[PDB]
Amino acid sequence: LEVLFQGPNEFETLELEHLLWVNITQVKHSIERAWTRELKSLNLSTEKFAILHELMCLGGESTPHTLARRIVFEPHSVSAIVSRMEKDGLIIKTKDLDKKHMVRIKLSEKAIDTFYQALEISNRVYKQMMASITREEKVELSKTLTKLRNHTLPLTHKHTKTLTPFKYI
Amino acid sequence: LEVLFQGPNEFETLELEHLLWVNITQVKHSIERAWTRELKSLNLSTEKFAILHELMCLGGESTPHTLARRIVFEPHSVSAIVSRMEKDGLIIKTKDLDKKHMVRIKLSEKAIDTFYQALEISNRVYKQMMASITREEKVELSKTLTKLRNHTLPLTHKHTKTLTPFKYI
Ligand SMILES: Oc1cccc(Cl)c1Cl
Ligand SMILES: Oc1cccc(Cl)c1Cl
Repeated sequence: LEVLFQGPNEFETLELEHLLWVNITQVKHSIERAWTRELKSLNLSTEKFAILHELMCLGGESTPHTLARRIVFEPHSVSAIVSRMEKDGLIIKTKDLDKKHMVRIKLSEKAIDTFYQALEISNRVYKQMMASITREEKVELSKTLTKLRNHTLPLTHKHTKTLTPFKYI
Repeated sequence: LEVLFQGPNEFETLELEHLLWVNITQVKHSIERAWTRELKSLNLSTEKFAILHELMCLGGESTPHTLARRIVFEPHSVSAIVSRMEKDGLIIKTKDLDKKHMVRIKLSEKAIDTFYQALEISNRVYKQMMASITREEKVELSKTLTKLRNHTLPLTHKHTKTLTPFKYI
């Protein structure tokens, strides 16, 4: 009954470390896709929401260099996203007085109101997405991911990042 | 000595489910950045390598729709990447005989040789990246990520994916 010579080939067995990269990539994609659709009426991408969040931790105002240091993304990516947010009335850029060529970036009241709304929806989205894993699995998942982050980030970010020390209770 | 009113505000404490999304995003970014630089002399992005890998599991030849079903990414993304790979001599597209408007996609010998090389480097890269977590932590990390994937993928992919059943030993 079973056809011959059709079954998976050797490229379907991976080193476990390679399978973990596949698993990270797939989870990142499936969560982002579902979250992005729930948040469509606020017009946010995951990176725009990240930048709103980071600026909120910085009190709503900062400079491109301080923001870039606090967040994982590349500075050129961050500057492109910030310009798009500026176009959309989310970010106000002002020439620092006297400090020539230095820019200040500030969330508008619209951005802050959007962040309010998007944070409350996002909490609900991530909680329903992760309801199938236990509190203990969640704690361990953050510990292992944090180890991976701490061992890999310095391979290409040499003192250029001081990532926001997020906590949970 | 310690300055007042300067310390993190309430946006630096997250729900654990939100912190896990931050942790997934950060690990995905730090691993991709370091891997992409090691693989620069083959000119591969993580998605191009993924598409080479998936086509290798399919025996080097397939159609855009079968490839799209096997892989996590959106079909329009996959088609853009495939066209870029075609430009680079990695993919050959041929009009199916008689089956009008149907396309076959096939890895060139150059692509297959590149995949060979990139797979061997990638195994070494992911292993050195993950040497700080144990075999048991790695096994559990894949199990938890797999649960997250299985609960979230169907929120936006309704029977449209039959993901490649990758194994490890
Ligand atoms: O830096 C962040 C803040 C909130 C969400 C996310 Cl994904 C990130 Cl990377
Ligand atoms: O589908 C895949 C095959 C190899 C590597 C990766 Cl990241 C993916 Cl998503």
